[PDB]
Amino acid sequence: KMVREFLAEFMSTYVMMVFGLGSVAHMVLNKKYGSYLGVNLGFGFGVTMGVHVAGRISGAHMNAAVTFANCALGRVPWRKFPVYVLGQFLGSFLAAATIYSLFYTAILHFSGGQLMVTGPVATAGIFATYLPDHMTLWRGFLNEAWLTGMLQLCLFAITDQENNPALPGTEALVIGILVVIIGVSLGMNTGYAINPSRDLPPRIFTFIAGWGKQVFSNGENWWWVPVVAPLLGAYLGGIIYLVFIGSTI
Amino acid sequence: KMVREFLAEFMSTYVMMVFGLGSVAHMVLNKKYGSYLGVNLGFGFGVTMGVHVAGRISGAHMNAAVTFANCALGRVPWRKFPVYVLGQFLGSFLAAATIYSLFYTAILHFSGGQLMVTGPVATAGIFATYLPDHMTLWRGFLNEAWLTGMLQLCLFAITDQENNPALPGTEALVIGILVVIIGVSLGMNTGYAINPSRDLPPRIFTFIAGWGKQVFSNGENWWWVPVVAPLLGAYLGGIIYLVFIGSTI
Amino acid sequence: KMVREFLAEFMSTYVMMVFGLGSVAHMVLNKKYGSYLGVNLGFGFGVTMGVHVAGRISGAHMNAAVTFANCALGRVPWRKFPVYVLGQFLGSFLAAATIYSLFYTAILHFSGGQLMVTGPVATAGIFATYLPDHMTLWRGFLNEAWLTGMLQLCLFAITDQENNPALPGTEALVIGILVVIIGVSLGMNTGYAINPSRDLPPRIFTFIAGWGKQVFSNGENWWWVPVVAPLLGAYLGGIIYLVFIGSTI
Amino acid sequence: KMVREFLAEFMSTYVMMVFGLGSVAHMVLNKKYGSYLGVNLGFGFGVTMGVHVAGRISGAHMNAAVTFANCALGRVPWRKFPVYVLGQFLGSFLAAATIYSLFYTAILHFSGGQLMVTGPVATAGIFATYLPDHMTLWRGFLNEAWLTGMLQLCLFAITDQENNPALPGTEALVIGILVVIIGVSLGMNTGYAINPSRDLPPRIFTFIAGWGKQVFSNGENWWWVPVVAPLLGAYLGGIIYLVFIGSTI
Repeated sequence: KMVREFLAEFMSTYVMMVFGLGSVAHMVLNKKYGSYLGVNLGFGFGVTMGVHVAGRISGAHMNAAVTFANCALGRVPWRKFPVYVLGQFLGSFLAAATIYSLFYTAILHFSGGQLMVTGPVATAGIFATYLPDHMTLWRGFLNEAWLTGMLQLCLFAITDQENNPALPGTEALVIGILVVIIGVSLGMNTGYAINPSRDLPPRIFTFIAGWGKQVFSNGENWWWVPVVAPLLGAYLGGIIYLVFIGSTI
Repeated sequence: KMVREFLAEFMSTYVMMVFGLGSVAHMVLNKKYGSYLGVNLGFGFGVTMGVHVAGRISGAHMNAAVTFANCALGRVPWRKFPVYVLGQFLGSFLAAATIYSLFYTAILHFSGGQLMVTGPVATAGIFATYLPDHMTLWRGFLNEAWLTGMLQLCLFAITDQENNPALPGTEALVIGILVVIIGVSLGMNTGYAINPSRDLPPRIFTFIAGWGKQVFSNGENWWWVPVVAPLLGAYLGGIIYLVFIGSTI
Repeated sequence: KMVREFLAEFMSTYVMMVFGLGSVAHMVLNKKYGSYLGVNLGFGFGVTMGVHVAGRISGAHMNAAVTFANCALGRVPWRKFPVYVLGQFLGSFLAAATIYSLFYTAILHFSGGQLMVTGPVATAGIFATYLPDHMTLWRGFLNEAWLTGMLQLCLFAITDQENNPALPGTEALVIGILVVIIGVSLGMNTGYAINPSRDLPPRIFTFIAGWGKQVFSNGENWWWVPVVAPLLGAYLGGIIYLVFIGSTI
Repeated sequence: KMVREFLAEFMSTYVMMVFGLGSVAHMVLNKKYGSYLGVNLGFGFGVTMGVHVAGRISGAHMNAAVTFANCALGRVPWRKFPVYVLGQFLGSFLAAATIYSLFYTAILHFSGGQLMVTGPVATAGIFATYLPDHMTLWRGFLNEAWLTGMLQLCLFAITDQENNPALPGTEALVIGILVVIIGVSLGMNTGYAINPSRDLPPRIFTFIAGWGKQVFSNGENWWWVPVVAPLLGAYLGGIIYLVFIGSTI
């Protein structure tokens, strides 16, 4: 049943965003002591609930890039890939809407205090990822592909039962721990936008909620690299597994 | 027998408060370096000990709402729901008393130094949850309903053995990290008062311990929303499971 | 084989102290950002390695109080109890000696800078536990018995295989998590001196390393309550298990 | 085959550096709020991903000393030890290069702002470990030998299936938390340079990247003690197991 699979992908990427976008909205509009580790450990734990909640029906894709890499390297149906990508896009667009509906007055009061009419530099940083001042567009690629490819290589190493002792239940906890490490050690280079649907659907909402063109560009065009560099990174990560380790098991 | 269930619900909600109220009492009266994540991670870990201790004989109903939603969607005995709720109330009222008996002089010295005669503004924040300055009564509902409904939806997804990775033992640990995420990403909006018995029984004690009406109102009528918003949130979260995922298993 | 059991109890309480005493020496003599959670999470993780390392031969007692409670409530040989208590006393006295041998110059330079001739108020706080200014001797009892009794009731609930799904390997990780919660929510009341041998053997060393009478008294006599209140608390915690929950499984 | 083992030791020590060097590079060039625990917890979690990824074909020898001690006490092929060590060196030299390629402009802007021409005093602290101002060369030995010997003694106790609770899958996670404890309780004494290949291959890169002699000496001759003290510590830790516990199983 497909609408069985789609429905979980809507909700499970939601849990990811509300738990991932909630913790950063808490950071900029709620004066919370959130350190780099406190946003990664909560995001990685949140993506683990997304694995736990929606494991049975989908396999917990929650990523347009791990779905495109499971088709090219994991014999997942190509008939399922478009229906999947449109569901965890819509599930993240609605995720941002509810976290802004619950923080509604935290925006108008933080912006009112700091006299931010255009928040496309700090406040929108909550919904989706944005580059640091000290790098540029082609550097985000190298950063997003090299990390999404490392996610794909553990996501295959944890689900690989022909590898070190299989983790019956601890699989989803370490997949979180993994992104915790990628967000803690490289999250400040691009925001660890591992997922094209973790970053674009919130942008199209933030576009709606009064941020405009700058939600896509982010000063210097930035919406391309969250959508294409992860898809170009998860494939590089999937091939290097089946060749460098999978051909060795 | 039933007096087994009640006795554990008394003790198991106790473990929650003393571990949860202890960690925040440490914040205002013991000059501890405690972040939002360190109080959520300690509360969620504490609720996990509450699952572990009193799971085999109770099912770990540490929530007047998780009991009311397991009765409406989990065929729990309706004869057991009132007796269940009175043990987890009395177990939390006694929980606050022991943590106030152990911190007794930390109150009288903190207030004596800061000339706090009426502490229903900061210090009672220890026992139960209180709204932030920037929102109001109808705002707690959206926050408490939308989050208790996210709790109920994992608490069902974690105990769902027809969802792919079965968690033999990691169930109670992942329920903890879940509230760690809800307290870290939305805990400053209402205090994540997910349980009507996590918030009312400590208030009736703080009422006794010299805080007065303001323990119930907290500036504005804040004792209603912990008691009614979780119950209306756990039902929405329980129906949203069996409809959006359960009809998807 | 007994010297088989003793040898592990020497070493496994060592691992506890070096990992537990190391993190606090790092706090006072090495200017490390250690928050209340960073000392509890590292101690609880350290006591978990102590369970992991020395599980097979002893059962990971590491506590003169859990050994005296396993004899009265767990049919452990009374012939083994004295040989056990003298080993994880000596194992903690040597543990403090090596952590002071590695931090040797961090004492003489911190004391040299802060002109501390007598360090029995802050510096010795690293080796063993010491009361806060705002409570007294009879209050430490209530604090140490009520917490050591909560340790004993989880340590029995995690090893109880007739309770919720047994934790094959995750047992030792949650025993740490438990003390993490007791040190995070009540560690500032007495130092969570759960173990009589975690606190006395380091004192007899600190007595040696140039701290004198004040290592035992701590301003106001303090060495009695770490040694007797845990033994009086682990028994209260062991009886309440087999009666309030064990008689219900 | 052997070229399977080498290839994974290249990649698996890479994962360690990029996750370990990334998290501390974030500290000096990215103005991140990073505590001692947040860098140890991220390094130890990263070393756990190194165990998980390359366990089935290597056994996860991510340490020139853990290989040399598994050969002397674990009947590992002596023919495999040199080829093993050259892959985990080259894999760490390339690891630093990719984390310096991703942080490239964060160096030139941090040094340009702080007028750091020679950064072998703070910034190279990113790639490899460096002594603190308050100790000297013979002090690193006691610290590096006593800790690498504690690592080797758990790494054997975790993989010891004749020790009570067998950890099917939790093995790699608990090895991580162990170094989290060693980096949190003794990491400021030497940088917990437990692996000769965690500390030398990044230096030879930092030598290349414009840091010069001072990457090897670090004020005083500090490149020797990461290479020789771990090897002398892992042997003491391996013998202390099979003698104090292994003859106790």
